[PDB]
Amino acid sequence: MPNLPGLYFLQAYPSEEIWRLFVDGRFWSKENGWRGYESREPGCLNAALESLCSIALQVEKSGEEFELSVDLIKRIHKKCGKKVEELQEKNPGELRTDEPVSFGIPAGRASIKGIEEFLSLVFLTEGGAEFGPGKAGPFGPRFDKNYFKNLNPEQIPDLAKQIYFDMCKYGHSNTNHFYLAVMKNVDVYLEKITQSYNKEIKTAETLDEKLKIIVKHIRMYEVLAPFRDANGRTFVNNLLNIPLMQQGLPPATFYEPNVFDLYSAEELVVVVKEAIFNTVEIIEQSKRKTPITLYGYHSSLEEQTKFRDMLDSPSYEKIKHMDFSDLNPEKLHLKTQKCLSSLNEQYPLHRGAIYLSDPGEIKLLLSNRNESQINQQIEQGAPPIYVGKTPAHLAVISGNMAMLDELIAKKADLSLQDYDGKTALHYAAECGNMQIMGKILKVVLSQEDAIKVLNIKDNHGKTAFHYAAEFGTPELISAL
Amino acid sequence: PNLPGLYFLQAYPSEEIWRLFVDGRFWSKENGWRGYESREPGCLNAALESLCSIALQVEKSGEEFELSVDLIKRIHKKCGKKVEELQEKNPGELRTDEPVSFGIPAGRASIKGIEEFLSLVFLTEGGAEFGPGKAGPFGPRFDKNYFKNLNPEQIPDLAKQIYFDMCKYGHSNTNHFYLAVMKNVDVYLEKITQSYNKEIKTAETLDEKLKIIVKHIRMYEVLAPFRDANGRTFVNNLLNIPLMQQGLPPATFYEPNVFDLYSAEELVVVVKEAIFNTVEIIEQSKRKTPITLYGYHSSLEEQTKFRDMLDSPSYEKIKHMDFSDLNPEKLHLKTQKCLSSLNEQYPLHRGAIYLSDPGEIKLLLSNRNESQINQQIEQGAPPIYVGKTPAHLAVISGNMAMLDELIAKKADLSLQDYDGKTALHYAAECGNMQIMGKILKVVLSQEDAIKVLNIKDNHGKTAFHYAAEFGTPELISAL
Ligand SMILES: C[N+](C)(C)CCOP(=O)([O-])OP(=O)(O)OC[C@H]1O[C@@H](n2ccc(N)nc2=O)[C@H](O)[C@@H]1O
Ligand SMILES: C[N+](C)(C)CCOP(=O)([O-])OP(=O)(O)OC[C@H]1O[C@@H](n2ccc(N)nc2=O)[C@H](O)[C@@H]1O
Repeated sequence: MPNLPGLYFLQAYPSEEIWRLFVDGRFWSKENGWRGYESREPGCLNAALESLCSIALQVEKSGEEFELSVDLIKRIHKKCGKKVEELQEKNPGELRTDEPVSFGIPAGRASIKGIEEFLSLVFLTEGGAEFGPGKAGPFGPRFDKNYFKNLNPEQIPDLAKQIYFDMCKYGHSNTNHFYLAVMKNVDVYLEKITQSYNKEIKTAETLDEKLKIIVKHIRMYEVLAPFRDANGRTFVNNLLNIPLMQQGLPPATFYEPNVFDLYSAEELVVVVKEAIFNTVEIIEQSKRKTPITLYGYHSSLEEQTKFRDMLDSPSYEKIKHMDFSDLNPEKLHLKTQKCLSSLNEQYPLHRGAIYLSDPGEIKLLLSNRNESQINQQIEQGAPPIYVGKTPAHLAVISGNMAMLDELIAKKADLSLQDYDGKTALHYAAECGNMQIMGKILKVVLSQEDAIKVLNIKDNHGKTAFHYAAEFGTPELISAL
Repeated sequence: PNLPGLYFLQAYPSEEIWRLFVDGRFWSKENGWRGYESREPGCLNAALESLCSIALQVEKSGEEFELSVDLIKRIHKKCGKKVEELQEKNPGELRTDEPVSFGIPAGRASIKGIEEFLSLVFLTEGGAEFGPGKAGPFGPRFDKNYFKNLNPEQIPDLAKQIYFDMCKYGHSNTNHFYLAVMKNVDVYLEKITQSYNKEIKTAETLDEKLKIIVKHIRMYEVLAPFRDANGRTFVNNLLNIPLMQQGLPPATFYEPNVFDLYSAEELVVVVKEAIFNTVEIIEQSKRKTPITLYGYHSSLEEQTKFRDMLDSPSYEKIKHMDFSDLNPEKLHLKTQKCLSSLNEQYPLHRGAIYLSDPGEIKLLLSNRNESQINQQIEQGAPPIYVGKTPAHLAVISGNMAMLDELIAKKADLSLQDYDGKTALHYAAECGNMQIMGKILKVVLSQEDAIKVLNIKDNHGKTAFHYAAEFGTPELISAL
């Protein structure tokens, strides 16, 4: 009986696409896939892949059934810091004590049920964690209000609606709300979360119950930030993928993994399922030898060879040359297909705009859909990509020609601004897509308020053409 | 050495060798050489083999290089090898009574070009046809044939009229047709060969030799001796040999299809401008600088596809050839002096094509007036310049630094070239988001924004029709 039956998918994951497990999908189009990610912290991608593979290999080899331990978490973090200069500074492998860890949270990484769960965390009140509106200051956040100071728990539901509304008022992608983590008993809290996980997992019978326990605890580990940095990589890109692979599910390819603080466990199950679905889509697209185009990104032969030359992960090679003969791929595939089915009947057009490429399937999806349905903007709680976006915004960010063509035919309002004040045009300019932009402009110029639509300003007071004029520009002090 | 210029053929980077045959005008829109190869599979490999095999032949023979019909016939056989499109019309064999006709647009013509053309006695004598008309079931349907009862005294004014008429139809549109000679092509081919060999020994200077070279390559093109492959044979192959005999590099053309209706003097400039392209490709490659000429940036995929496609044993022989008893500095100094003529003609336009340094650009545009910055080059200049502003050219070339400077000097971005295209139309066609966004910001900061965006070219297309058409395949495909 295998320990991590899901390792099948880690091997099935194409070598030249392996970086997708660590690099947020949100970066792909704008940062040459993984290039922007590796450049901020050279070495990280090799370190993160080695961490995931070496530890997966540790648990698959042991006779004991997999149980969470702080030593394991500590090893994961040490492994994520190897060769990384940016992470050597804050000592990897060792825990935080009284060192402060603070960060800002925008509306786009939050939900009302998320904020309710967050304020309801007794270890946040007990540990003296801070949360509320303010500004970034000289020595950390300058809080106007701290919601954990004299928090009446009865008030939590209405306060969560107010905190969310306040966060939106500032801007979906703007940071007004700050979080200062616990500076006492982090070692006790890390052990208590570990204890809770190990105890609760044996309680869950269904796969969907196990997923809620898994995310519920990964969230508590993220919210408690036990290390100075590499908290995300350690818990969501590493730790999380092991119990997923223990259930025989693939690892998670995230668009925006930075939602484990202010999203609810139920909403995180969906976020994780969507991310498991991206691994399935990459693997299937690679099997059928179809160029992978997820999240509007088309890799170049130059990007692929550079990554292949940069790849150095001995434990990943061990997994790639590993035997899976006494493992049924069909049953494994059928289990994840059934697990993922929940994602099917939810925002059909939006998911269509992200995943659907066949014009016949697209034409059928958009048949008998009304004006409110085709112009629908998903509300708070759905995975971050959907929030405030129309099928048209999503079709533009995905490079979905066939969906955009169909939406134009169904007469979708291309002037609708998302929660960042951006139109389909703003995104076309940012992505650098000439065809999508030309297609929208033809529509815009065939209407009366053309000049008004072209001059629509987003949250940053920028026009689609400010973004177009800024497209491709380097991040270097260079003459040419 | 027989061909000192072979030095540059070797100095030409292997993965860029296709640039000698593929018109620069195609590069941006057709993935460099990809569109060219796909029209006649095998053709670039043949063209290269023809040029190298015959250059290697003349260098190896102790006799001084002299043009012969056998050589020309050999070039043509070589250009058709493994090429199915060229096998149909028998390579190496000369035309007799088989018709050869094509249309000529204003953009490939000049007044001095048309004057020289009508003045060609072998065109009148051989019964060649030229004038306005339409394409018909069995060839062009002529409304007028200028070679029928041509009074030579009328030629200068007729050339102005033919040109004006050609413009009236549209710069890139074909209204004027040419039906070549169908009698004594073999005599004319020999007479042109005889004339060349005799005239070349008469020219003392390099500039005199260049006029004799083009004058004859033009007559060979105008007489179309073969049914097919006349361009490759004469301008991409034949022409490069006497250039390499003078110690000059071979010619990298933007538009080589100007050897019918351009004058010999105007063709010297076209050829010099093409020789200068080879010099820029080589120098950029030497400095490990990515080559960006004519708005095209090759992808690693395009380079490796061409590297896997390349097969020319004579080219390899040239690449592994010795040039120790050849002074590269003297060779380089001779071409620099030869190309110096090109320096003070349309400074801003050339700047827009070649210049990339912002300091050089800023200096070039200093003390330049409104008429100078918005200047559209008239008929006679190499085809790329005709009717274009420095701004059109900056956009076609992907020259960000020049476009940035032109916007600062307040260049009119609404000016239409002779095809009815604005700087915006070209930005949409090239697919450049940054250039387009930059122009749109300027357009939207003016009153007639909506008018400028709705400017229709000759094809009745808007800049945005081209943007919407950008990247679209040439295949019956759903996805
Ligand atoms: C941002 N948080 C605080 C909400 C969660 C992450 O906690 P952290 O900052 O302690 O850790 P981390 O470095 O693992 O963060 C992971 C996230 O940082 C970003 N990241 C990480 C590494 C890197 N080379 N470049 C990046 O941009 C990505 O958005 C990634 O998803
Ligand atoms: C077109 N003319 C008649 C004005 C010039 C001579 O043309 P031709 O048909 O005798 O011969 P040719 O095939 O050698 O012409 C060369 C020109 O044809 C075009 N060409 C040729 C081969 C190819 N695979 N693709 C092309 O686009 C290019 O414009 C090239 O520069």
